[PDB]
Amino acid sequence: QFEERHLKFLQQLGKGNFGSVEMCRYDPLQDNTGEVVAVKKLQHSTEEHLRDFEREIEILKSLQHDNIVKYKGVCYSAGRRNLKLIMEYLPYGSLRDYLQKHKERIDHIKLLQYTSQICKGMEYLGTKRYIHRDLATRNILVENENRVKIGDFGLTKPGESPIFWYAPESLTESKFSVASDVWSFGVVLYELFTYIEKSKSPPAEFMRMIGNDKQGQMIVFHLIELLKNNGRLPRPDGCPDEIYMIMTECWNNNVNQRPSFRDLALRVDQIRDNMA
Ligand SMILES: CCN1CCN(Cc2cc(NC(=O)c3ccc(C)c(-c4ccc5nc(NC(=O)C6CC6)cn5n4)c3)cc(C(F)(F)F)c2)CC1
Repeated sequence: QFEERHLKFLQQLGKGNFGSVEMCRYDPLQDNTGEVVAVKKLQHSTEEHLRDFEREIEILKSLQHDNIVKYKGVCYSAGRRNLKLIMEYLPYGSLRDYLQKHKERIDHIKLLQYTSQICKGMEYLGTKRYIHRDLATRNILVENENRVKIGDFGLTKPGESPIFWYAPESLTESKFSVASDVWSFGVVLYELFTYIEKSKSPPAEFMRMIGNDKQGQMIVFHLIELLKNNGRLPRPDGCPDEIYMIMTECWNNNVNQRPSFRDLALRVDQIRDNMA
């Protein structure tokens, strides 16, 4: 399906300790044309890393939805002793970067369109019995101004910490579930309505609440205590009360009282209609 001979480098994208992503062109006709694809390869093919990568490939093979990253195939390099994953290329990259770079193209109607699409992708993942764990705007990708897709870059395996998206029972008991994905979705909705403004990100806000001085595990201890006793990210400037209410309801310490993704999609779509 994808012969290393015809996979031509175009551009270096992300890199981390676990994997790296490149833009490539697949040119089987050798005519300097072909489809542009995004290619992931492993930095170090240990037994565990290759097992993880193979599981990533099997997960992606099973997922087909308009708001989930689109799998294309695999390609073997180094005389078939290395493995690379081929995906559909999305020009605008992460939603976190798109929001910072293209504020001129974004208003509240647009934010709610993206919110709806994220909810629908999460509904789909639940039907596959898949728990995402890593929902955050850094892991949502932008195809164009009208279409976002959930992914999970996973190139590395306080400002950089994923803990600021995690539900309290994930922090205290390592319990990840659909309901903790709903908690993290609430943080995504917060991120959207901050426009990724500097100083207002979840890590920056939580660190201001706990004390910017704190380091190491002390951050975790204070974050758990804060969340367990109703400490929450504040309402973003300009964000409607009804949208903050959705965030608040996702951030319920009572796991079973969080809304479902089907509930959230219906609510967001009904609101979107009314502002449109
Ligand atoms: C604990 C670690 N676990 C391992 C297993 N994992 C499972 C998982 C793995 C993913 N893998 C991706 O999402 C992925 C993988 C590889 C690539 C190349 C891409 C990708 C695709 C399109 C694309 N367009 C661009 N454009 C740009 O960079 C523009 C210049 C800015 C970059 N890319 N990069 C996405 C998605 C899901 C999910 F969410 F779908 F269920 C789940 C989870 C973690």
